[PDB]
Amino acid sequence: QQSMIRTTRLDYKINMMQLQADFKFLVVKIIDRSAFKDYNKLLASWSPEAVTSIRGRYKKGDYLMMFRQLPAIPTIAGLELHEILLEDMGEFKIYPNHLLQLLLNQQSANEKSLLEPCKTPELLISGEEWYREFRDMRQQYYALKLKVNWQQDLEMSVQTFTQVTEFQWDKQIYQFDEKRGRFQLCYQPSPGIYFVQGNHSANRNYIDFLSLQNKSSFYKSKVGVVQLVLDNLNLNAEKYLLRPVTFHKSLVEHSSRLKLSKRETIWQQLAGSSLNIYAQVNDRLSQELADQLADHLIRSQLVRKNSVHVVRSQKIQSGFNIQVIRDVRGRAAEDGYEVAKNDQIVQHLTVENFGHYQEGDKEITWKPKVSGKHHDPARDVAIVKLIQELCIKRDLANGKLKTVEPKLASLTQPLEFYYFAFLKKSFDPEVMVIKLAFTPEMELRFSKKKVRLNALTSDDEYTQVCKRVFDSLAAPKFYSAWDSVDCVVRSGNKQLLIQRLNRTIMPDGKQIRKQLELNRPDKTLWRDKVVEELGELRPMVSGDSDYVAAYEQLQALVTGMRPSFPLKDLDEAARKAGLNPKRRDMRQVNQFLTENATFTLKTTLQRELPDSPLAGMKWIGLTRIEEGEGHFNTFYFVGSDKSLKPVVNRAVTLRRLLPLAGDAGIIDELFPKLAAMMSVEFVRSGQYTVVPYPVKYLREYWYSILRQHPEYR
DNA sequence: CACTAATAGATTAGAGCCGTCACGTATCAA
DNA sequence: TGACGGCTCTAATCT
DNA sequence: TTGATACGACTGCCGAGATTAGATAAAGTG
Ligand SMILES: [Mg+2]
Repeated sequence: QQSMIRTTRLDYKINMMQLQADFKFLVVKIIDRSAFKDYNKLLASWSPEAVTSIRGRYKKGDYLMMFRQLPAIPTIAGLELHEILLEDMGEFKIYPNHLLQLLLNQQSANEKSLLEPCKTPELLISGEEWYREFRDMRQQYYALKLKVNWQQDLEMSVQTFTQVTEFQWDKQIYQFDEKRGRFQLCYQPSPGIYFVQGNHSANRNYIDFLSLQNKSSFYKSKVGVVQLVLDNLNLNAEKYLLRPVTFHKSLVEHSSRLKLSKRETIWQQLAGSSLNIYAQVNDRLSQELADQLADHLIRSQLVRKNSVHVVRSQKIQSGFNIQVIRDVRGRAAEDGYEVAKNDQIVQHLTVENFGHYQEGDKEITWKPKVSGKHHDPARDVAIVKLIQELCIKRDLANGKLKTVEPKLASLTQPLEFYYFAFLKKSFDPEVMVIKLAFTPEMELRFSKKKVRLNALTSDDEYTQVCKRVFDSLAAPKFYSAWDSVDCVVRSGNKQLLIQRLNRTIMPDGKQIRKQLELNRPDKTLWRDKVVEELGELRPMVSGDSDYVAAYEQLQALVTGMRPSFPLKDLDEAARKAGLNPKRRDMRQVNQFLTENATFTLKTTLQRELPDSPLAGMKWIGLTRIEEGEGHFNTFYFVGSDKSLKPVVNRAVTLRRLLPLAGDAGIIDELFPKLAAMMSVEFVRSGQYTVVPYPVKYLREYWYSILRQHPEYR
């Protein structure tokens, strides 16, 4: 099969002539910063259809006004207002993307909506679900800001709004339009409750990416809200777009579905070794946690099966060493953090974060997650991660590569990985270029060199690689640019650049909406209509004995209930009759109903299917986005190996594969190796790692240097 | 008994967060 | 100092 | 006779109106 994935990039073509015929456009220059008040007064006076913000590095405008009927253009000092034509829209650097922004700004969150005029430059969507109150009854919504950037990528960033009682003439004031379910700018004092951007409370606000619990829950997520808005826009503004707004479709090239290992198989490296559990002296709170953890580890079957000796001493011994300390990083206190010596491997854990101690408790309350067939305390994710970090620190200190299996190490040896860190607190722009090389004996060969961006004419390998990365980066002046780049994998003269981006993977939201509509619980059904439909669909079943038997049982079950019923009644009747969706026969019936019937008891979303709408969120693959004409930009994604849970909190970002040196075949020949390195368990607990695993070694090695060189911290 | 007065945005850049490290159950291979 | 990694507020940059 | 691999993880209801007698109970001045 061929998997299809769609990113945040949009495909659309605005029907320019119809838009020009139905509207008049105005461009507002703002020269004087004090003239913002006059501009706000003008906006309060007028009533435009939509407003977007033209702003570029070569400024020829500051706002675009979409007017159904152009008003009398006035003359105000500090503003230049002049009606333009869409054929001359290139004169003010108005690309065919602020027009889609206007049409987006006219939209609404509600299903089956129309083009309602609006004056807010940005589309901020918030309902009643994304709302909470404080002890001062400060209403604090948080919306979902939608915006199409200069490269036609949709951004869905979360915007949080707080409540203010009185109008602020110097700050921006926002008012919640409850009917349209979206925030709006307030230019004049208005009845209602005012809002301002910001979130100063302790807890953050996260909007779920997508949820498959049901259609109602799906509509209150990033993907669901985006789908609602896109479908609305594709419907009400049918004339204005020659082609509908759809996310750009792309083909996966190198799909990798390597299964991970059980997280608790890391104790094999610890076989026939010792763990010296000890804590910070004269601190009872850490001592009891250390004692409890040591006792759990001793009694654990996995520890006792692998022949691992766990002892609770009072000081650091040779070999592995887990330390328990009070976190004194923030305020002033004695530093219980002990730095490891020559042959000692230390891995500290605090009490506040690891032991889950909030300020006030008299004693520890840490309880390892022992869920499973037989309860075992050496299987918790935190303990496994501690052991994995101990194994990695052992590799770093010993200089040998021994925690990566023996077959993956052979495939990784002939490749060299560079690491970059923009050296802050340096007058001259300087970057530290680390380089990890592997000897044929699987030995680490870290070797760095400080490189100045001004003096890039040197001919060493570090200077060459830094110069090549320097050219590719958009804004090398800042440090976030150098933070975006992960590593530069090198194979001889070939060099490949891995860089993080902001474009994420979007699932096929339309198909998810269509299926969840079929599986909608409160969907009323007609007994006669459903019976007739199932009778007509009977010939198409043609499966095995149990499948057809379950289909006939469901067909005969429908007649039992009342002439009309919600789908929940049918679902409960099937469940009581023994049609558990987990069964093999009922699953095929559910799939058949999803593909062909107007209803389905269970939806085949979490199932692994040849063409799933959840493509790109589950496996590792490589994509080739056009990004214009002939550049053939290459990207890849990393998804969760396990089956997706009903909710997915975070999207999956797209890294970039830019060949600094060599031809285009560098990607096609090195990507399988990178994917093989990315299928590891120690770097990321229970998941794939987005970047190759030697990036973890480089990051740990650089942190070790930072521990001794405050000049680079 | 008393107020008047009369008020940068927009867009990135980064520190630091949470939150996810999957679990109990039917089910085909070996 | 479980740690990775997306990403959210917020100080910074930029007129 | 058990060690895999693919998928389940279920939230309720949804106002108006009309009739009584019932110790109490502080601390003020423009
Ligand atoms: Mg660490």
